[PDB]
Amino acid sequence: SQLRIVLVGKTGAGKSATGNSILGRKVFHSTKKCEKRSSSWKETELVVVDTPGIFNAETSKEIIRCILLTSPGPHALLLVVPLGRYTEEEHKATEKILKMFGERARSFMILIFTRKDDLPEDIQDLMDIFGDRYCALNNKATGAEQEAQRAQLLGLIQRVVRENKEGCY
Amino acid sequence: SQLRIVLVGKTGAGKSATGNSILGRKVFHSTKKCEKRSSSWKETELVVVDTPGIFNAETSKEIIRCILLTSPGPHALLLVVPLGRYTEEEHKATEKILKMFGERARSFMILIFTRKDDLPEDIQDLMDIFGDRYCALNNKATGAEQEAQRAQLLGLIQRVVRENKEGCY
Ligand SMILES: Nc1nc2c(ncn2[C@@H]2O[C@H](COP(=O)(O)OP(=O)(O)O)[C@@H](O)[C@H]2O)c(=O)[nH]1
Ligand SMILES: Nc1nc2c(ncn2[C@@H]2O[C@H](COP(=O)(O)OP(=O)(O)O)[C@@H](O)[C@H]2O)c(=O)[nH]1
Ligand SMILES: [Mg+2]
Ligand SMILES: [Mg+2]
Repeated sequence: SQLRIVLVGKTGAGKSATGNSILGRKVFHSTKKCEKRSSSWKETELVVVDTPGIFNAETSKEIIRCILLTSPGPHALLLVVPLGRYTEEEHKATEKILKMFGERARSFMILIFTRKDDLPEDIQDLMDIFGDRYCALNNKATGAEQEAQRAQLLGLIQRVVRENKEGCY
Repeated sequence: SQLRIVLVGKTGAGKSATGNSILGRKVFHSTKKCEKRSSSWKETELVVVDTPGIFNAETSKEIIRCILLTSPGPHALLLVVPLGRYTEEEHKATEKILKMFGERARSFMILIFTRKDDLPEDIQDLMDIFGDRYCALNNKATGAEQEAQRAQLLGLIQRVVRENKEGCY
């Protein structure tokens, strides 16, 4: 069956890179418009929508168009945050994303940290919300490290999706 | 579990009336903005979003707001059409709705005819698309007729939703 994933975050967070890691190929450009791309993973079609710098008239059109790509809706919304580079304008984007989607959306949202290889109040506030539902990625990983991290990432997404008691009917 | 239903159609189609019939109480006004209302039906929470005359800047804001009400997405999108009163500007709305949502959306869309009690090329084109997935309502029905028609309507929605092979993961 089909697993629909949307990536949100500030420009420079690593959305497109994360999408590449999910899909297991370099297809997003690591973004002036929303792009939908697919892969086959085991018996699952992964459908990933990468988003441009959405977070006023032109943006609204593009938001509507982005939403229509994942109809009737996604299974998982991935908030992508760059470790180390999460400072002022990076948290300004996160508070707006969270205010926009609100409490209801929390059950299908997952926090993705990028720049794990480059290894705080703003980070601990995030973790108070997504403590159970988060992942750290090194999107530059290759070989076995890359394959292991992809499995762990898809495993989390599937876990959150199966647990979403307000997902399916 | 929760069953999320969105109503689309031209002003005067009977959206709000249909929503009342689904929810089993007169709560929509039979609409300047999207309104979300709920009922308990057996072990199911029915969540119905009634829409205003969406089908340019203000509309886009309101579309985004309408979409956020049913996050991550609806299970069923109900296209509401008034029998007898389906002429020129009524089909103009339908072609735009269908172009907007496109082929993908067809699997979760259901055709609802209103004004059954008031008992063609435009109608046969519709039926070529929704032959298996349609219902006719008399939203003025009371008593047993009302209860019978509500059961048949909820039964169709649940059927379409369980059959949607691109719905749940
Ligand atoms: N070192 C490192 N760089 C990353 C990682 N993820 C993304 N990047 C880099 O961060 C920059 C922005 O990435 P990009 O995918 O375009 O971010 P986007 O704007 O959110 O789509 C690029 O230089 C990427 O190569 C990571 O996990 N580690
Ligand atoms: N006779 C009859 N009138 C209906 C039916 N459904 C809706 N109406 C009437 O059609 C008019 C428009 O209905 P309304 O729910 O406000 O349509 P909306 O603009 O799509 O929300 C009102 O007069 C309703 O009472 C129906 O099944 N039979
Ligand atoms: Mg990008
Ligand atoms: Mg109305």
